[PDB]
Amino acid sequence: AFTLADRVTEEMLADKAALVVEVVEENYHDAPIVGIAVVNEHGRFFLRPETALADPQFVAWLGDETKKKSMFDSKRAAVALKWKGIELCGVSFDLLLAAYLLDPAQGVDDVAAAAKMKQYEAVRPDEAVYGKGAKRAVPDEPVLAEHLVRKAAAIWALERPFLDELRRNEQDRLLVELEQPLSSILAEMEFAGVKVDTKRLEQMGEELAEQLRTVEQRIYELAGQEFNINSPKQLGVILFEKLQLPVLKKTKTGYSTSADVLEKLAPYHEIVENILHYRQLGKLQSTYIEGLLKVVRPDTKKVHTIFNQALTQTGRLSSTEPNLQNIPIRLEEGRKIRQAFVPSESDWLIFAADYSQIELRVLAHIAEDDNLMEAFRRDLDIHTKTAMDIFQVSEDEVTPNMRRQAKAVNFGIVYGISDYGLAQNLNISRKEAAEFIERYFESFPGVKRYMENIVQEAKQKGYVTTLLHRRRYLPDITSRNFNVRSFAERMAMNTPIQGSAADIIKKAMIDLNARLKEERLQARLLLQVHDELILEAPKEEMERLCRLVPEVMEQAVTLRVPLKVDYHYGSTWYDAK
DNA sequence: CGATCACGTAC
DNA sequence: CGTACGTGATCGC
Repeated sequence: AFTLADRVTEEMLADKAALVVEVVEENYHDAPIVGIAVVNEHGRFFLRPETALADPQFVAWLGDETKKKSMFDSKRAAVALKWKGIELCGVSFDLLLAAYLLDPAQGVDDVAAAAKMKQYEAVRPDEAVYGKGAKRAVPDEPVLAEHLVRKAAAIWALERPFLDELRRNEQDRLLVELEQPLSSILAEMEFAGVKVDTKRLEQMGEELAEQLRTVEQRIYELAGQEFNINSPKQLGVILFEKLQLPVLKKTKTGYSTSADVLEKLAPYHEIVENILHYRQLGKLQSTYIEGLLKVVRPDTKKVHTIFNQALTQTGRLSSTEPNLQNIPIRLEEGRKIRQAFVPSESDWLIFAADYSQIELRVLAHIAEDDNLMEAFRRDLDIHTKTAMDIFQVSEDEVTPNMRRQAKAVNFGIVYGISDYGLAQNLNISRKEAAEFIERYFESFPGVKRYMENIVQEAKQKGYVTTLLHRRRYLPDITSRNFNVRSFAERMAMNTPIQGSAADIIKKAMIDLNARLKEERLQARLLLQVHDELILEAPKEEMERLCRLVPEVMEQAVTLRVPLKVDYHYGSTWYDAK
């Protein structure tokens, strides 16, 4: 049982508590707080938010760093409280992050899933209480209050066994000194938001909508008929039945119309290039023009992404609503989308700094490959150097195509090399791709040793680890199905690389946030895109940031090879190039 | 109205 | 061949 409290009392403000500040809306930016639960040595309390969040003593308790709180997904509460002008401090245990570190593959997304890991089931899943999708609703106060108190009581009960296992895993510091501080930095980034030049976005959509109608009309002529070009089904009928184009790849229901397939068909018919062009144009229009405009706040013209810190199997962040980690950059036409991301104050600028080849640098370090490490110590172009080695030529004799093929091998090596997936990438045979890989491993025998050893370790221990002791369990490493076992071996190879690079940029972010405060700079972190950080800052801070940000990022850890950071700034994200 | 499947964008 | 997220179509409810 529990107290359904009319008033905040002093015994609710003990210096250690499990705290529930319930935000049911999936997107928590400026969202309602539907209820509060406090469990401490003195009892269990449910508070209505309109009462508690107006009580100065409760608010002061929330903001007191010395009053320690155990929570689940504290960034959600912190951000929702930021939008009410209320500061949340003292969060010393985040059960979501603790569960994520212990085993990211559980998909732990609510208190009940984490509690099940320790045989605790006296709490319902959020989806049972709130329902799903259309039927999603906040239940009446008695049902609501019991749920929130059960969650807090679960958090209260679960802190000790989770911290105990984290210690056994040598992951206690990972939680307390990396993920939990990073959660506060992400809350600040999300709350700040990124300012969007919506008028520029709208005028892009207007010229895109002109060009879409042009290509669209040309497509119907060359097809001799109108059809929904966006349907892979109808399009496959125009292409592979009406126009008789060769079927180079079947899907499961019909024929593949992926861009890769369409590349090969363009010589046979003028329609294919137009469908390609229609597809690129339509991708920008629907996902990056219309998509972005839908999530801009009309008052501030900012987008406030949500960084999912407890989701990827490797330790990377993900970004939602909008995803700001996949804004186009490769093709110029899509890169112009970044012109719409602008500083949020006048006479400020966008500063962007990115690690140069952090994954291959991490690989050099963990493999202790003499050749690969020397290449980075010489700051060589790694793709050209790999081509020189694989194809046994001097630098002068590396052709553009050789470099392109060596680059693809370098990507495969990072992702988990296999004869078949490189062959696919390079449009070559499997025996040919196997010869490339064999020649890579002859040139980098330390990388070969590392790939063999880490697979054997994943089989022996049941998991692989990263630099800062993140882990990923790989039960499929022992499967007797070749496809399933191979994916697990590739994950054994890739996760220490991708995950270690994630560890490093997360530590950089923490170190950078500390340095910016020490230096009293107004510069603020806005975004992280896996190996780059995006800031905005007064124009008068650029020269100091040119020195400060790359140094903090490069010194975040010490590897057997240097870390190298490139950096640029400009009046928009596009210009920060 | 979910939910699957293709597809495409980033790193 | 790694890791994500969003959009559109399409099916069956």
